[PDB]
Amino acid sequence: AHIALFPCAGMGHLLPFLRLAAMLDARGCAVTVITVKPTVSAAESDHLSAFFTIHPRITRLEFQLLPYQKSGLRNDDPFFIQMETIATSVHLLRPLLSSLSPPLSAIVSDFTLTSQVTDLVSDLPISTYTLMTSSAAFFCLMAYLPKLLQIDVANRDAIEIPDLGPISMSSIPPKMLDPSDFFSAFISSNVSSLHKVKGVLINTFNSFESEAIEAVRRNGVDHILPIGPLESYDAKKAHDLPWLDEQPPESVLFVSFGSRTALSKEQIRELGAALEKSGCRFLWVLKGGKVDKEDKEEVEDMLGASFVERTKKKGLIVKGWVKQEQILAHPAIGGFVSHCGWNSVIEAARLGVPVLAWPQHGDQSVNAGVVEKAGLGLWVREWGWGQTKLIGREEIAEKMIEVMQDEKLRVSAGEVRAKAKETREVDGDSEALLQRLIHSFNN
Amino acid sequence: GAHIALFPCAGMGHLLPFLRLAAMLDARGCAVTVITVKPTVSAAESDHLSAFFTIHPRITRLEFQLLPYQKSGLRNDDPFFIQMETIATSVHLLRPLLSSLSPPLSAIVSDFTLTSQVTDLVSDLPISTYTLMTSSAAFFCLMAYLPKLLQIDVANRDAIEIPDLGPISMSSIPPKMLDPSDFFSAFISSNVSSLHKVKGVLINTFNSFESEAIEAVRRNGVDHILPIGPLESYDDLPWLDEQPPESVLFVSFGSRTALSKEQIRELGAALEKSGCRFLWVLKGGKVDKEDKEEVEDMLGASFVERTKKKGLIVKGWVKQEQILAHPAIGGFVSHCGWNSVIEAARLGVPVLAWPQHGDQSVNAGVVEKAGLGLWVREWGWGQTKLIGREEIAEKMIEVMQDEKLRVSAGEVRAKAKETREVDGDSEALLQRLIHSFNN
Amino acid sequence: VGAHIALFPCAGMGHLLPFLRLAAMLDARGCAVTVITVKPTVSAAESDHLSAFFTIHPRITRLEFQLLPYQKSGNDDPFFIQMETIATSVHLLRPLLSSLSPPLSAIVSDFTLTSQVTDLVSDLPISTYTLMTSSAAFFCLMAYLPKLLQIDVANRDAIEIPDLGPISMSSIPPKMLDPSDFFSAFISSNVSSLHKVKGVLINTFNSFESEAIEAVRRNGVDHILPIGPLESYDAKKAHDLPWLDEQPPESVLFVSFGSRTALSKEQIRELGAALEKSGCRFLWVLKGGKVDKEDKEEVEDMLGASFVERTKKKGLIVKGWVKQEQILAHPAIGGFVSHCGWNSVIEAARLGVPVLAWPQHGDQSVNAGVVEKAGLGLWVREWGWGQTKLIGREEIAEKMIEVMQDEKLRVSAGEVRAKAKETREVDGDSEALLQRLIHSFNN
Amino acid sequence: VGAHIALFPCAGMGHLLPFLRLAAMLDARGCAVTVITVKPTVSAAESDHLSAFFTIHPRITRLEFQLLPDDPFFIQMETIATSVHLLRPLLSSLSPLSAIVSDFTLTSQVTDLVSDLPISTYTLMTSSAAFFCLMAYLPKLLQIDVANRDAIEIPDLGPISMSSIPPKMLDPSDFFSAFISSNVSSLHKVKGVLINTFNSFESEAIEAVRRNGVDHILPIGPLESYDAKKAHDLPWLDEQPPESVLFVSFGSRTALSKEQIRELGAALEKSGCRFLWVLKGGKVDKEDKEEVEDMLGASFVERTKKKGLIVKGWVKQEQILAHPAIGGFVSHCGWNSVIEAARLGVPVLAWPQHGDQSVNAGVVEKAGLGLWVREWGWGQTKLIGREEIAEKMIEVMQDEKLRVSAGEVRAKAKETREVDGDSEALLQRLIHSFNN
Ligand SMILES: O=c1ccn([C@@H]2O[C@H](COP(=O)(O)OP(=O)(O)O)[C@@H](O)[C@H]2O)c(=O)[nH]1
Ligand SMILES: O=c1ccn([C@@H]2O[C@H](COP(=O)(O)OP(=O)(O)O)[C@@H](O)[C@H]2O)c(=O)[nH]1
Ligand SMILES: O=c1ccn([C@@H]2O[C@H](COP(=O)(O)OP(=O)(O)O)[C@@H](O)[C@H]2O)c(=O)[nH]1
Ligand SMILES: O=c1ccn([C@@H]2O[C@H](COP(=O)(O)OP(=O)(O)O)[C@@H](O)[C@H]2O)c(=O)[nH]1
Repeated sequence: AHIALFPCAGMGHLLPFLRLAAMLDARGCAVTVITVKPTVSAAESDHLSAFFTIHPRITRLEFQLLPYQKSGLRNDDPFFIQMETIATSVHLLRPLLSSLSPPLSAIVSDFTLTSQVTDLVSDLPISTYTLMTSSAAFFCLMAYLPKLLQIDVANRDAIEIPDLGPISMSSIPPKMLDPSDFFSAFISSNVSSLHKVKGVLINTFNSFESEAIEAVRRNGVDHILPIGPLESYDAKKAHDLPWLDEQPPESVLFVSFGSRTALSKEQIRELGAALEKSGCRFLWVLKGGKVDKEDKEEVEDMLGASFVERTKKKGLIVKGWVKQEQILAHPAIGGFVSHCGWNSVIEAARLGVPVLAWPQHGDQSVNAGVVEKAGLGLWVREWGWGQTKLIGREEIAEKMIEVMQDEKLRVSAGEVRAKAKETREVDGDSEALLQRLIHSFNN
Repeated sequence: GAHIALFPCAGMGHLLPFLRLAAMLDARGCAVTVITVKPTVSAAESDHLSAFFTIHPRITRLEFQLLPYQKSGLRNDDPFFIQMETIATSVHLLRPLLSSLSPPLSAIVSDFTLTSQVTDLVSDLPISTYTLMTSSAAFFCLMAYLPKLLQIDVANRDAIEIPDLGPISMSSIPPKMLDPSDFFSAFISSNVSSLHKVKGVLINTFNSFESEAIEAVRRNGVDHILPIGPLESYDDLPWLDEQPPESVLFVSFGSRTALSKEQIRELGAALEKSGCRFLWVLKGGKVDKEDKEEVEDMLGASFVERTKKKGLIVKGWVKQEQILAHPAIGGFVSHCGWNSVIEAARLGVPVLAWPQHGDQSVNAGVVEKAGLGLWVREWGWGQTKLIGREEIAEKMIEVMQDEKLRVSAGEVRAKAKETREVDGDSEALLQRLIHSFNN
Repeated sequence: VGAHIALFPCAGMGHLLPFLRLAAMLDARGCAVTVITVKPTVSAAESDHLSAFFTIHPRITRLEFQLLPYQKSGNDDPFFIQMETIATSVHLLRPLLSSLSPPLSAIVSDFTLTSQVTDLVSDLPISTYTLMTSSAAFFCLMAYLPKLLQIDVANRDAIEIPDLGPISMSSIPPKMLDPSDFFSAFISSNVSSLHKVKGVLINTFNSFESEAIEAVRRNGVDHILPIGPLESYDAKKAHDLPWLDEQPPESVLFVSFGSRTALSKEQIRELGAALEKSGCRFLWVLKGGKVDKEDKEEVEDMLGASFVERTKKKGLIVKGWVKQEQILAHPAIGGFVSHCGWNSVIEAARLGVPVLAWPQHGDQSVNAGVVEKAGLGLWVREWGWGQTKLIGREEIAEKMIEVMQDEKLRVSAGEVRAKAKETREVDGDSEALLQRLIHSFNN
Repeated sequence: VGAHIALFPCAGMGHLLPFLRLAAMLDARGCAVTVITVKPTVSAAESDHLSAFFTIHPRITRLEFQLLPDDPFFIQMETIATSVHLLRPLLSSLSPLSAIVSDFTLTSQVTDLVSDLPISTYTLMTSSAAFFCLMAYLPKLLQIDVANRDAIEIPDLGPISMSSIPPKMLDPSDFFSAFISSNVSSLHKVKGVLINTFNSFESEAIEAVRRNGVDHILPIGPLESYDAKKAHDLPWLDEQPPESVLFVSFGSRTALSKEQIRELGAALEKSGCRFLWVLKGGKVDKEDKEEVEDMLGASFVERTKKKGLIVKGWVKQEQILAHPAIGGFVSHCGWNSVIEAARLGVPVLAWPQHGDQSVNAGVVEKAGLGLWVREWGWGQTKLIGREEIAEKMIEVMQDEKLRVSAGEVRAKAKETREVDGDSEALLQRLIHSFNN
């Protein structure tokens, strides 16, 4: 059994695949990870090198992707644009995969690359699997998109997905409904070819999304396999830990908005105003420059010296990559503020951190809903879309205060934390399924 | 400097012609949107749509999601025709989408099959409606008269007179056209009746080619005929570059028609008998490219090996415009579907006409009458009757042989060229049409 | 495999499983098979079954029909509303059938929807056939219901069909004898649409039902073909009989009440008590949910702790689904307790396993009658429609002991198995017809 | 300095030099400027200028598009269009643009681009207000007349003769017409238009564009020099008396034949003007040009070696024109050059070889900036005598009125350059409009 992982662009796409790959390797499959160059963000490149030196037996397959060529799919995002570039070049890898010395039994592809990858292994003896980065609830929305697009003539309230509670129209992203945009075209193109996949891997546990996992199973994606939460490859040298150790437990509030999400210039100053006003201890990851890490070459001239001095007693503001999974594990962090990209969300759940939900773009709003549903965190729907909306200091601060002091949440959040543990256990469903899956791989 | 939207109907024959026009309008400074629908019937349509847009970025594309097929009286057993029924129900979906188009629509060019439903869609909206017709004028004359024809017994009639043109033989009319329930008949009949509500009816033919019919249509209701043929290309060779000029015979039956297994064996045998170097495009999968998974298991292992010196046969989407243009090809064997015929004229390639179904027989006659190609009546309908290798062979040789025929096609080729010219009538008509659109 | 064949099963395991078997049989015999399914499936099991079929038999394509919203009133049955929701979307087979590459030479449609596809077989001239999943004697009663329900509609000791042993009214379901019930309308209307069919296949042979084959032949079904017993499909597993290996041959009683739950909880317990008294070693597959796989969430709350412990070393209980055919085939199994669903009855005869008959509902009672006549099993008539009467453990125990020690039955039962094989063998009568039908089909 | 801006010129120094000045001007006004360039660059000089510009301005970022596979300058302008999508990644990774200012030639391709990555876009024209309208009114004119007449009229603009108009622009078939006509149509998308002009130079011209639907035209002329400092070159410049030197530059490309060029070379010595001559060998390409000063002849060099100096290659024009020594300018009349002359107040003689320039010569005449002879016409068409030239050449040196008229023009240019004046005011305003 030889298994190959093909992640797309983004640390949200990259991190999950590497994490699984390490898990697969630990459980004894021969694992190859497919990377292509160049990569959009510095972290992906730096990470890949670190991952491989830590895991030596995993093979690295590197292919330089063809120069960006396109027609259609209006895209204004660098990570999405790279995904299109990888997808248009996946068909040129057929010659290489055919001749590999230890031939691949199966490929675990990225959702975005599933259509091109499914065509690629058509006449090769390789099972095709897809790993889903996002939540199961978002997958229900993805499955319903053709039905949603066909019967979506009216802009009114929410659409009832068939086996679970109806989602508000505000939660569905406007880009998803426009067929011209890449987000919609890629979502639609991949769901059509999901039927050619042997199994679809998900990063949620049965306890976390019982309705969403069950609804998809009866809605035609009958091969769904929950394997979440994914485990860290625990490879790390740089220590940014020291300030936290000084902090009392649970005092600190962690704010981060993912790998490639940035706030408005008015929002960065209003969020900073709220952090001061709240009086809470905090850790802020500032990603003012934007998605790309390389072009975000600025160095804390977003707030000014005046602000740092006021907050230094209660806060540390870090601009750069931070070891998020480690920070979350720390006794000091009792709160998290998230765009609710799923991988952060899953981590918050595994480590039991209360979450304050703040979607900016795409699936974040629905995932925010899941986060609210499970008690993981508090979500304010009225806030709506970050990047489409601005929230003042008064509003932000009160919520920040409220999350820090909800004991019901802290108690509730822990319960999810326990459930995530059970699933990893040998009895627990998620590990068992993977163990079940792994055997399958041997053919 | 106006917004005009073009809405095609299912199939390549109905899709390629619309795209070529959309590109053509864009060339002349028109803002253009193309209203496509999902999902497609065929891979080619989907593939072509994507390519077109990458090549003509200025052109907008509008995507519609199909409703499910709906029970209606009509009898249909064809995948493409069925899709047409589905697209037709779906037009009403359009209403809210039209009210928000970035630049307000000046007019919408709709398909003949989609004309009845589209005309009602914008009856209230201040939008001029035009329709573009895939088939020939000669067929069109038959279509216009169908509603009258539907009420007359017309049985045991060898031939039926058409009002300002000579009567078509019954032989060249599809039986299903004259049975009211069948979709083919119903869609043609229903749409003609609504034609009055269209400002103009665009036909992919030119005055030199179809002059008698073009007048004939005009004097019987449809005075809004605007021939602007032949539509330009919006925009397998390696074997060909090796070939001698004119030495190659090209066989194709279009994007949505396949030949019976018994018939197919005979055709290959004829090609072997003929000895003409040939490029044969084979569709064994009846109609669908997605479902035509068979890969030359149709001819046999032995067959190709013998024919390798004198032939190349492919199963797959050939580029028809480029193959015809190439110097080598000396004849076309065609179902005589109009778009194919129209490209045949443009490149002055002699055609041996073998209509298979539907409009094709009337079209076939125009091919012969024009002197473009030779058609034998006795062969009648393909997919209804099968003809021998021996008969097929003589005819295949003859088209290659005839030099008068080669000369005749050239006159057809020049006339086609003439219409394109700024002086020429068809190019002039499109421009006149363009002026009219009023923002 | 030149000829192109599609079989369409609408709903229920009993309907679904035989059709898959016919499909497998056709492919083995040189047809190219498409299998049509309608989603969402009523039960998890059909879906479980279908996915495995396609993965196990990969040269057979899967054609799915997505069902439309339904809302009719007059809650009946979940498989009867699904049988009528498949007829509310049976015009969605038009686009699919027109697109199929090698066009259909013949389609085999479940008898529940033969009246709705009539129009579809005229437009696209598909020679259509249908496979009956009931007994040949119960199909006779189904096939004469229209002519019997024209005359005085009432109940007598025995109602008679033309040329076969009169059927008692205690074997006939009461809802079939009232002409204003849903049931009759669907049966009367689909027997009228049997004249448009080119052949009618049934899952039986002529040694098993000699009179029914001729009674059905001399009463309006001259194109009836008995192709029984249907062959078994593959599944790849077996961690269901660790105890079965330890148990001695022919010593184990297999209790199955079919795809769905049968008797009331109170009644079952008496059998459980009954099983204990008998001493029969047993493998029991219990379906808690009387009709839905998805709905059944009960476990050890059906029989009580009291029983499960006492039989701990002598019998095992499996909740949910088991591979019934593989189990019966096992050397260990020596008796069968059945609800006498017809499909189950034909395999018992096919596998030569002795039956104790406990028909619960519907056609099962007539099947019980067939089992008796064949000499396949022991049947008690007075036990009655399920839940009609409560049967004491002592009465149940005696029949069970009688089944274990009844030698003539084994001899007769052994004799039935040889005949079933005889039909399957290439010279065989049932085998001959299936081979013949393919010969007729035209490319 | 909050606002962040990017410039994009495809080809020619006709466009790049102005764009860069636009880039520098924008940086001065508090704008984060990114300059986008196309590679490989057609000319070694074009490449040469860019490296210097970034190096001279550290704080202006450079973003580049590598290019995928008639006139080289026109064809390349065509190539940039092919690869325009390549722009898409670049915009996505930017540290996002408040606006982009793009070349006229490729505006049509970008329209799709602007709409997906929402960026307000502008174009800056390197041609005169009178000529832009001829481009601007061209599309209607071509379809309506389809004929050749001695003079043509742009609605509120005094008709200029066909003789000025370039022949290729006239032909419908020609590639040039498609580019010009198409692009103006695309002109609708832009939230502003900029031309290197001031109202005073062409009140009539600017108005017609305002009248004619180019409502959004903004004239920001003259553009400030983006320059190097300080090189000890032209010791031959400092030496001479004020206004003693005639500087000759026919372009950023060659313009006339060796025999036609020889007549001016012979005319120059008869004229007696001291001169600094910029002589380019390549008709259109600096890399292509590998000829020494043998078109003029050995003899010419020996005779005049004290009198004047000849530079083969490139020189800094603004730097040279600004000098006290320069009192006369001979120009091929490319607008960028013409504008430089007005801002520097140096009398011009107009000898336009090709294209827009003859119309540009007309503007000079209305202005009083320089002396022009219409009859000389399109370059290489006719041979103009050495004797005929000198009389005009001497006249340029010794005309008192011209000096006065020229003096005003420089004065007029400044007033717009200063804070009160409109060209300065609009720049201030546009930047203000720009939204973070
Ligand atoms: O400064 C950062 C930002 C993100 N992450 C990691 O990036 C992962 C993926 O982020 P997510 O998917 O939550 O958001 P996205 O980047 O996809 O929008 C998370 O697990 C974080 O651990 C990190 O380690 N440091
Ligand atoms: O393999 C093919 C088949 C079709 N065509 C083009 O498809 C168009 C449609 O053909 P037509 O409508 O005449 O036949 P139909 O598709 O209607 O049966 C014609 O322009 C052909 O040139 C092609 O280029 N390659
Ligand atoms: O637990 C089970 C129950 C049934 N079956 C099979 O599925 C069919 C269902 O039985 P039947 O239709 O005779 O009874 P019903 O469906 O009416 O309850 C039979 O062929 C059995 O062989 C099985 O494999 N496992
Ligand atoms: O030797 C030379 C020739 C030209 N230019 C510059 O060329 C630019 C643009 O020239 P213009 O567009 O007027 O002429 P063209 O490029 O059309 O020939 C002006 O800014 C001049 O300063 C220069 O600096 N040195």
